[PDB]
Amino acid sequence: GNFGPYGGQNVPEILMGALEELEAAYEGIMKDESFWKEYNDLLRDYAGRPTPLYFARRLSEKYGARVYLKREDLLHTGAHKINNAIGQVLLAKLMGKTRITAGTGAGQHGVATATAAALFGMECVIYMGEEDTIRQKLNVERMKLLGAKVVPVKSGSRTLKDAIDEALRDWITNLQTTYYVPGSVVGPHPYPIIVRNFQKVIGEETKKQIPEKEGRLPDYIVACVSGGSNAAGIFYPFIDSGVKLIGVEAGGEGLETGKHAASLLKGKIGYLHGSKTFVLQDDWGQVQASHSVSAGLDYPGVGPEHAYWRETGKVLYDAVTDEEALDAFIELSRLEGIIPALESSHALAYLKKINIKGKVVVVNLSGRGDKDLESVLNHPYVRER
Amino acid sequence: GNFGPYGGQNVPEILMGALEELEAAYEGIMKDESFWKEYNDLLRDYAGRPTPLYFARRLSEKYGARVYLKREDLLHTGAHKINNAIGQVLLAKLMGKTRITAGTGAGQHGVATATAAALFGMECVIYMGEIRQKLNVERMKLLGAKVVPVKSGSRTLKDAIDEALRDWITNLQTTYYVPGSVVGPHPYPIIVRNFQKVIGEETKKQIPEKEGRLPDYIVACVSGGSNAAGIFYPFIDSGVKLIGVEAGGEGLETGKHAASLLKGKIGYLHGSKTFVLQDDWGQVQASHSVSAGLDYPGVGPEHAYWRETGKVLYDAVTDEEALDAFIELSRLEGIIPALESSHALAYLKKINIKGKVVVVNLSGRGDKDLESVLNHPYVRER
Ligand SMILES: [K+]
Ligand SMILES: [K+]
Repeated sequence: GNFGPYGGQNVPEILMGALEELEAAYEGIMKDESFWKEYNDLLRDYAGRPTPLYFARRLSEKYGARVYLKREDLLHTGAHKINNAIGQVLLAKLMGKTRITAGTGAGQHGVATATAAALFGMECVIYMGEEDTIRQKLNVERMKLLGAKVVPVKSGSRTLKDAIDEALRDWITNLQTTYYVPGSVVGPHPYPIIVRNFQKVIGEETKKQIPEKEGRLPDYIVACVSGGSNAAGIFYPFIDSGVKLIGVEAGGEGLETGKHAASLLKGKIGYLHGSKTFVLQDDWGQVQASHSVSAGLDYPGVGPEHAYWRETGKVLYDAVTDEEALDAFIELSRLEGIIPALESSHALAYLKKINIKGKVVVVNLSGRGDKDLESVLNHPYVRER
Repeated sequence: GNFGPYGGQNVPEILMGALEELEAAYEGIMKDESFWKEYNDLLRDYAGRPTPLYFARRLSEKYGARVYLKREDLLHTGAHKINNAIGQVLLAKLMGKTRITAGTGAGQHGVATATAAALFGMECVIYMGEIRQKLNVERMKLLGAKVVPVKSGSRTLKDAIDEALRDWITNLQTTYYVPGSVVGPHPYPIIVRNFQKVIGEETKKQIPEKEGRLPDYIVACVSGGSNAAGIFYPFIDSGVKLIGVEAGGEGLETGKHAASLLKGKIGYLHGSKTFVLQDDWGQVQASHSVSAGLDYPGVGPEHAYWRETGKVLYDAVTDEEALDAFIELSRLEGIIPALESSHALAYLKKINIKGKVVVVNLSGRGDKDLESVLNHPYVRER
């Protein structure tokens, strides 16, 4: 469970039995034909896979390139999170667990988890941070409609990190009945491998679709990176393929302003939620609060596989600011009629940061941005626009 | 363009010119395979077609049936309306039009139209009636469409369509009018149905690979009738029990509903001879429904013909019953259905389906209806 020096199982000792039980159960389904049949049948009929590779003609003409969008926004619940939530709650039910817990910031992973819990008829308790938006109010009503319990997180600054903290305390105090569902590729082994292996269907589908459109592998593949599950899903089948893989972290107000979530670019090696990885820290090793106009990227850590990919040069990493992501949000809505998630808008914004004239670019559209409409229109950068 | 005695072009004389040029342009693409190739490529890559046919295991176990759901909620914009909007604006591009106009009530059809207009890079002007509406207005503005609030009449979907047709009449040189359903003057009912029949043609090729036989029932909600006619047309005279469900509102015998085929009378609405809710003096009556998508006093002429010749059966369910189906599918399957499609799901309690294979048309997702369902007095009590 080590990606070079990163990863590991840096957890309280009482969690070692659950991690070893999870690792053994996951190793059993690796060859189980029945599991992958029930899972892939749900990905097709319940989630909507395979998602199409859409040629954005008007976006391509603006940049003088051939830009393709991997349409993960067309999935059920409207984000890639549904791919990981279905497979993990299914694994939980197969392991005999009767309760599901998870943490969420705005409510996206909470909705995807509560959706899979209602599909499999399991108890679901979601710990959610505080934000005064119609988006979160809708997610609360979604999760309550799906039958899940929502516990407003009051610890810390009531962020996604604080919600994950409360969900982990729930897991430890309910280890007999509860399965913990992480939202990204951040966590103790084998969680980063489990989440990535559930998301790599994105990159596998992409590898089969792009030669039908261009007769060759793409020149670039761009995806937004916070924890890194959607980027790892599309990057993994293309590792060491020669395709330029670019992960875009949240630059916030600026990489030198102290208000961002670029764990790889500005973080230090540390421990967060079970994994040794790059975390935003001060000089004394204390985790720092992240910031981003995108709630999905507002996380101070990054998956250990991305820290390994960055070190070995297999994936290139950069960041874009809040304003650049807001501009890409409006740009795709006007040019293609697709309202992208503010998370994926960071990857779309990077189309301006690379010389793509005449290049074939695939952008991972990780979700739709209807949840972000009020945040975008009320932002002072857009209001002044 | 007559479905027996229904249909026609009952319009003012000024509209006859654009309707003849629109019919003429539509006959040209009837055999043009380059048109339908571009249309189907967009349906696949842009809208997300083909949509899956999902076996609802927990829902099937509740009634003893094998209930399947045609997942139109997984389309772009989250409703079947996108199938029609993409095809009409594609037709607008071939005709040389550069402006798109349409009418909408809560804004569901306005978003689908503004989405297709942005995809083709065209000007879009939407006429709309009075959080779901606020969000839809923000969508249409983010998509680049001009939203004109409707002030005439009761400011409903019917009044918005009137202003949109008024807009089309004034600018019939550069503007293509996009209807939302299979209601309107010829050739619009056939154009919309021919764009929506991809649903039934997909369902016809999917249910064999899942049951070996043809389905026993195919249920779908009906207002104007675009999503129902889309899934019904490839199954007409096939033996399958085709059932359309209209909006019963507060009750069929309450005067607060939208069941045009059940409680309406023959008449004219927006250019089509069909069944319209009206009083004993021929004046059109206002419709009511907990779902804004079904809040329309008319029905498509092809549905009036199907009901008369017995090729499709029609019924209606109450607001309270649609709210139960809304909560039921969310709790049982984790799929929040549209309050429109919830009328079809509620019909699973009104027929014997024990051992029968049923296909319900999930016309759209119901995240737009979350605030309306929870703040309703019937749901607030429970
Ligand atoms: K981060
Ligand atoms: K009606």
